[PDB]
Amino acid sequence: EYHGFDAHTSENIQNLARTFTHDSFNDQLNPDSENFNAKFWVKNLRKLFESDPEYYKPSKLGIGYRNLRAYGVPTVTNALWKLATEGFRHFQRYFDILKSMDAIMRPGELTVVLGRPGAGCSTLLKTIAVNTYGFHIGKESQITYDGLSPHDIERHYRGDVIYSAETDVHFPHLSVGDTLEFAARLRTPQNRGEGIDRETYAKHMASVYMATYGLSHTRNTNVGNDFVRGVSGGERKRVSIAEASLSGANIQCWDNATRGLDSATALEFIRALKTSAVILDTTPLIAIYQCSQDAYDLFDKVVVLYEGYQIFFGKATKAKEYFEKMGWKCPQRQTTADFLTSLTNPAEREPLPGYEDKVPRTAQEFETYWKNSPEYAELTKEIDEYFVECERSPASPYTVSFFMQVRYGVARNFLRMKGDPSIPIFSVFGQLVMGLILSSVFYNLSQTTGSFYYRGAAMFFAVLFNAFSSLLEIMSLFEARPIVEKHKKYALYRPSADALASIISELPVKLAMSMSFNFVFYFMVNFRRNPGRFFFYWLMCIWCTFVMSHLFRSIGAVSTSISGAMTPATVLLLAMVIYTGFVIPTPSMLGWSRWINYINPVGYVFESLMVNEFHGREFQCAQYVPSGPGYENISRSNQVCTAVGSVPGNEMVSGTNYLAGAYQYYNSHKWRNLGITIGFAVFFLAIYIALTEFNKGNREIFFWRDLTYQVKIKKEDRVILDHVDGWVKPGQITALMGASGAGKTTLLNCLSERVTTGIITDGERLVNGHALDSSFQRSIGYVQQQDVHLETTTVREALQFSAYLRQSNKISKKEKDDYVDYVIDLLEMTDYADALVGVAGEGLNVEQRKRLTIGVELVAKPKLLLFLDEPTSGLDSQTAWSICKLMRKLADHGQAILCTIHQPSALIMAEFDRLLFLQKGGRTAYFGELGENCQTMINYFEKYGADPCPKEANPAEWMLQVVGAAPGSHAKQDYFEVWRNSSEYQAVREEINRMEAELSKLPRDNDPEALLKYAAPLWKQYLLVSWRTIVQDWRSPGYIYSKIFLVVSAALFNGFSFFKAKNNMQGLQNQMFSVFMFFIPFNTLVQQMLPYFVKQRDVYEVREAPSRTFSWFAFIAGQITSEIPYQVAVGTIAFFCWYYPLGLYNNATPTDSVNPRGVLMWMLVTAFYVYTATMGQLCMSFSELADNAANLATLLFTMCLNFCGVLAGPDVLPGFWIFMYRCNPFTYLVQAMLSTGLANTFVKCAEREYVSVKPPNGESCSTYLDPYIKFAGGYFETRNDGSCAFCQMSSTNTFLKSVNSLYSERWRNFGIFIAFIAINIILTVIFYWLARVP
Ligand SMILES: CCCCC/C=C/C/C=C/C/C=C/C/C=C/CCCC(=O)OC[C@H](COP(=O)(O)O[C@H]1[C@H](O)[C@H](O)[C@H](OP(=O)(O)O)[C@@H](OP(=O)(O)O)[C@@H]1O)OC(=O)CCCCCCCCCCCCCCCCC
Ligand SMILES: CC[C@H]1O[C@]2(CC[C@@H]1C)C[C@@H]1C[C@@H](C/C=C(\C)C[C@@H](C)/C=C/C=C3\CO[C@@H]4/C(=N\O)C(C)=C[C@@H](C(=O)O1)[C@]34O)O2
Repeated sequence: EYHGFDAHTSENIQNLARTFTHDSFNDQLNPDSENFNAKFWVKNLRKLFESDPEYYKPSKLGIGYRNLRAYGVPTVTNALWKLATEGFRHFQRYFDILKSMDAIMRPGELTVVLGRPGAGCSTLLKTIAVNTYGFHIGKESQITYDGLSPHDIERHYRGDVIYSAETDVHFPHLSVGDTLEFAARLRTPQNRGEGIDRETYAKHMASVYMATYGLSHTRNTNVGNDFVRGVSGGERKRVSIAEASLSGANIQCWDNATRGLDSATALEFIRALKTSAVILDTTPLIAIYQCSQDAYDLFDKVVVLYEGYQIFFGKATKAKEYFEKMGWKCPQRQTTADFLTSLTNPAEREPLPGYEDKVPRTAQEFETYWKNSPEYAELTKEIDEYFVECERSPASPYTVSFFMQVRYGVARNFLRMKGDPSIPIFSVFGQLVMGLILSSVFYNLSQTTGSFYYRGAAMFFAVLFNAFSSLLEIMSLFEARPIVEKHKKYALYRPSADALASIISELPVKLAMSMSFNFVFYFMVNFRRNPGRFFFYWLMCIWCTFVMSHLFRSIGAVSTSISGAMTPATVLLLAMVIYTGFVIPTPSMLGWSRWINYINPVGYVFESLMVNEFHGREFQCAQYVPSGPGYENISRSNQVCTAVGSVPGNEMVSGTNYLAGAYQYYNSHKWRNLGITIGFAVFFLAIYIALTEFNKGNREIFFWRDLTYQVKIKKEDRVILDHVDGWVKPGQITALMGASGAGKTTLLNCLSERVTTGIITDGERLVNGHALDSSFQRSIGYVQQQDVHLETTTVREALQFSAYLRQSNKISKKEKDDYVDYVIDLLEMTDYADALVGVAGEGLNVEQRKRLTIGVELVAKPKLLLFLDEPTSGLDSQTAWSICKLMRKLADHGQAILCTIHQPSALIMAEFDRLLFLQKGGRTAYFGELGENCQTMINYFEKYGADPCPKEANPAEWMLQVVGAAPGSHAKQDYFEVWRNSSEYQAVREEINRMEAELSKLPRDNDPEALLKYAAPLWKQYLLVSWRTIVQDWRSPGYIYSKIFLVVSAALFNGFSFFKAKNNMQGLQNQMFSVFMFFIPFNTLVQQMLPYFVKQRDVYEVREAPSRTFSWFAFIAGQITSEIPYQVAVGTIAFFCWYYPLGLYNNATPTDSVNPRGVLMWMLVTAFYVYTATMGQLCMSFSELADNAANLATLLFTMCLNFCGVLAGPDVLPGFWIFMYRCNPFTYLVQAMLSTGLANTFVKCAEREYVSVKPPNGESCSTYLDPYIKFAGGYFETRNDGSCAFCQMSSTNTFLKSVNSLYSERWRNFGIFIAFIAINIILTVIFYWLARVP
């Protein structure tokens, strides 16, 4: 709790000053002397120890204006159309949002803007803080900032005026001390100063400001977010205030900073603002709606708006009186702020007796009265004097140079990495493990020509493993964007400085990754062993990773989520991967494709690495074309190697010749490519910095008796509820009230059987005098506090779903629909019945969402109770009053309601019928009728001895004060003892006994349908959930279109890079790697898909799981079935976009089997596109976060791809890894695909693959080579030289057999893949049961 600038804070500041004066070395300012006052010390410290520069930085600002006037101006099947319309709107009236006003705010005054939502307070505070982005300002207006101008403030005085409204953006894993010290050190001036180190001064600044705002205790504690634990809810707002004050802000504007915050938290926040205004001369503006009287007693000035009209402005204490002079009536026990706010509501409010004709009803009449009043005349006189006085009388807003900003950014980034080493450790160790595994695949490559291909493959993947190694770093960019924006607004540092700091801070991680991967890969794979070759390889890999890191940062500087950046960048990254130079060697490159390789930053890296390895090297020949049983005694001059650069009669193959023939790489480009890659890195770094700088912007009565409830905590059991008894009757509302530690929520959850812990010892809950049965949990509705709804379901659809799945199965659909309509009418939801729920920003209000939740829990027809968990909490005064009226209407119709109420207003409290009050230890203190204006309750606490309640006061707070639960109060008597020793308790016990003895004889109603766990059969639940998920996926905003575009673009690029392809010895390998690259969109698809699984899982587990709507099996089966249709359609599109451009059907013409092979390939592609979804869901079933599931799925996919039989077959793989070659799901898909697409067709060798053979003297190639052609496949062509050209392949079956793919085993492989899909589904279900189902 915060008490302001109390004596304790003064003593703490005294101790801090005493500590600091020793390092540093009027009667005040002496820590060791008497009568020293902390306020004067803090005030003078800023002006004295900060020195005086030659600029005109002001220490206080006040704002005055005279005539301020401000004016202004789905289903995917239609989305594209809408976009087109939007485009037309981009191809090519005048209403005042804020009418004329007059105001003046001076330093040291806390000002509050009041008004109902939509009045225009947010726009006024945006205008004051110079944030007019979305509306214009009238030319007649005149705004003066203590003599400056709005343009002057915006241009080179920013940071003096700040505007933060609702959500605080802090680094969750940075401690409060570090968070404040960062700003303190970034704001201190480096221009000399005093004989004190700057770091010491920043530390003293941070300590003093922590002490001032009561945060000294919360040092070295993570600030945290709504997810990460830390400073709970109110110390974070004070941290934000302290940080804003440290940055020199002099006019701080807040809009509903205390939104969804209880009265105590808002009161302490406003207290912190008041001390900020008092100690440090400041002009804070606050826009609040639910403000307590104690909080309102702190405000210095109030301005009240009526639809942006500013009916009144002036001293807060004189506000009510003025309006009471107007002719309005203020009901007693009503806070002044609520009275002022409701005076603008025609439905509420009422005039004084005899004033029914003099008060105004229109905002225009309100302005007329305001202007005619003498208060407006005095205000105008003051404004004129202020403007006359102001008229009579820094290059950049930042304080430290660019180098200092980037240095501090680097330090903060290191602190963040220390506070969360997850991503760096994961990246480093993933690189290490992947390098180890991949090297195990390529272990100890031979020195003969037979290793050529493998060597190339290695130097390809190494490049890839350096290109994408730094993909995860961009995640940090998505976490620091809001904070960087805020600090730019605060005028602390530029986004460019933060970008450079982020680049510099990740160098250690990049070095660790590069070392851990390369030092193992380059050496366990038998590459060139010379030191110079290794060092050149390492240098090129370093530059490749820098280039790709800068490219990834550039892509992620204009994106908000990993999937959002991944979807459009997937095509680009796949294009760079394909055109590296290995999948499609330059000789095989098509006409339209070469320009892609010319501008590829990775092609040059690959060329340099291959040139470095192969140039100036001789490889021993492995195979000679003429060989076998008939050529066991043939001369070496009549033979020739089978490589590309082979020369007849030579026993060795030159690396230079092979490189110049197969890949067309030359040694002249070894060092030039390094310069090209350096240029690419610099270019991408410049683009990234520019982007991050510029591109930014009933009949049964339920009663409990002797309910005792205890829970074991750390081997110790403490009773949370001690002998709590009561009842709930139809037609009455009972309010469950208590302190924070009174455990009223525990009582509510124990009564409703929604608490999974503890044991009830002496309790007894009964209905109509009978013990509880198995039908209880289905006869009580539970309206949770938080509203968890699907964003893609209309109100009517949600109500219909609940009614269908929760009402009796013997009731026809017509009755269910009619009851849904009746509930919609009763809750006054008919105006927006067919409106998407959407998100909080766009969609339904908080009131509408709460009404929808009550309706959802009402259409189930609960016949016993409606437990409401804090309905009037986190809501405005008027919205809370409306919801209370709705609850009263429900209770009128014949309902029984029990609700827990937290910090209510007097008017709200007067609406309830009965009250159950609990004090520490769950001890009942009162249980009885509230009476009129809570009078009866008061009598109970007044006739037993206590301080009489004031005539004007809130009885809700009076109760807490009386029982000692309020902060700063004395009980003076244990009220449990008097309650147990009262006549009221005896009456309650007698009533409970009478009810138990009487109602137990009533004839109960028996029906087995009510005893079932679920009201609908399993198949119906499965169907309904599957349909809901399908509709949600369809209606998501750009989810199906993103998938379609990604898959279509990737498939088209992969199928047209390999346009109709010659079946030469190299073309077959190119097509095999085309099949291999066809699987790359797996990661992007999983990343896109997982969040929409998270949404449904959250909605189910938070609300639908305990409500017993549908079982876990129905949920998981629906999730599994929802993705099959979309995946099948996308797979069909992908197959049509890839199979035909590749021209594979030509291979089927010779054997006449065109249709079967095309059909089988379509099945295989669709099966892969279903398997990707099944595997993503399997990896997501047991995991908690979407990022972890996506990363695990990517790891498993990479492992499956490594041992899929393309990089190295079973005969090359180590015996240890064969277990992964057989259990792979892709080792069969790839075999089936290759077999279907390539089998049973001829092969024609390219001009560069023909191998020259010189027959022995006196022989022709026919006679000399037919025995070999018979022994092994191939063909030969005569030449006009005496030699002849031999091609080692005559049919594609030879290549397929080499890859270990057979034509007769395609259907078996398809069946095995289907079996793997089934295993994935089964494991998904089982793991979801094991991990998530309680
Ligand atoms: C913030 C970013 C941080 C990034 C990190 C910063 C890194 C900055 C480093 C700067 C250092 C730059 C050094 C470059 C100067 C090279 C001067 C000689 C160039 C040369 O000498 O290169 C041809 C010969 C052999 O190459 P080669 O196979 O082609 O054989 C040739 C023959 O030797 C002969 O000399 C004829 O050459 P020329 O006719 O003159 O062209 C021809 O003869 P033939 O082949 O025709 O028979 C052939 O080219 O290189 C060889 O020995 C081995 C290959 C170079 C060996 C140096 C490797 C240096 C690694 C740098 C450090 C890496 C660590 C990375 C980070 C560390 C910690 C984080
Ligand atoms: C989660 C595991 C590790 O994952 C990354 C970053 C670091 C982690 C520890 C990143 C992966 C590649 C991976 C290391 C390299 C390989 C496994 C080699 C190769 C088989 C993988 C290529 C992957 C891709 C090619 O390019 C695709 C793409 N668009 O085409 C996008 C948007 C992302 C790529 C990707 O996400 O690659 C991609 O899926 O290192």
